[PDB]
Amino acid sequence: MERMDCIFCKIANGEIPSTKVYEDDRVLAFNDLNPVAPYHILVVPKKHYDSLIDIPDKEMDIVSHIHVVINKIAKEKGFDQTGFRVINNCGSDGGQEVKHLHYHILAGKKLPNYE
Amino acid sequence: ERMDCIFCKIANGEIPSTKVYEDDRVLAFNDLNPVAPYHILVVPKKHYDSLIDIPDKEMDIVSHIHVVINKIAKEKGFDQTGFRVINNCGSDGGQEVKHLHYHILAGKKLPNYEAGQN
Ligand SMILES: Nc1nc2c(ncn2[C@@H]2O[C@H](COP(=O)(O)O)[C@@H](O)[C@H]2O)c(=O)[nH]1
Ligand SMILES: Nc1nc2c(ncn2[C@@H]2O[C@H](COP(=O)(O)O)[C@@H](O)[C@H]2O)c(=O)[nH]1
Ligand SMILES: [K+]
Ligand SMILES: [K+]
Ligand SMILES: [Zn+2]
Ligand SMILES: [Zn+2]
Repeated sequence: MERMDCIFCKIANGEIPSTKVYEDDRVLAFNDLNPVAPYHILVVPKKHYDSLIDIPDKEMDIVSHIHVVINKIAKEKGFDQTGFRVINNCGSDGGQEVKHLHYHILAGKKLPNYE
Repeated sequence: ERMDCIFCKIANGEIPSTKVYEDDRVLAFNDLNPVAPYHILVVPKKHYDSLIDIPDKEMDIVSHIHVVINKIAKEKGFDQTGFRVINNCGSDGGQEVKHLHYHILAGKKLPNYEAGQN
């Protein structure tokens, strides 16, 4: 379902404004407020999960659906052939700040390589 | 399978690696050049060049990879401390090895690399 205090529940259900790039009955994709690349898009389920590690194994296909949507967005926006990065930050060490499952799509420039 | 693919050779057991997970579909192994105390690569045994080369109807391999990630996290204890999952797709994504793989980084407070932190 949803969480009353969750900013991404409210963005996903339209109660807080965003710039939407894709929507279906299971997910919303919208531009990040603080982009780190020319494309910085968040893909979220409409159902609230706190984080990846909180999705039961039996429910993990939400992540596959998110990935079908990521590929659709990359093709539509013309960054599939140039390339892109997909990130999930889980919990404290992962750097998660908003506790509602989200995947970052970063594209439109050559991204840094971790060294 | 691809002759020039390091990960096909690691997956079919032709090349040595340090194995973290294996089932009939997926292998996970330590990255040769780790950037965190846990730096694990999770790969299908089947070769796909990249995320965009997976047909929609086969995207369940990504869900299975994520079950594997969570299983490893729970075993190792970084379920509680946190972790990051990364896929690099194509040139600008920084993909080098053109065989679908996910990076798991864990075991330390990770920097926001794409925001410039190291
Ligand atoms: N569009 C939008 N993005 C937000 C809002 N609040 C936070 N963000 C973005 O949400 C992301 C949270 O990612 P995290 O660091 O939790 O992985 C950040 O990149 C941040 O800029 C908001 O109100 N609207
Ligand atoms: N274990 C192992 N990792 C490798 C080998 N060759 C490359 N790698 C790792 O494969 C990763 C590829 O990530 P990419 O940058 O393509 O997303 C790199 O982090 C690199 O260290 C190898 O022979 N063995
Ligand atoms: K998340
Ligand atoms: K890949
Ligand atoms: Zn929420
Ligand atoms: Zn391969």
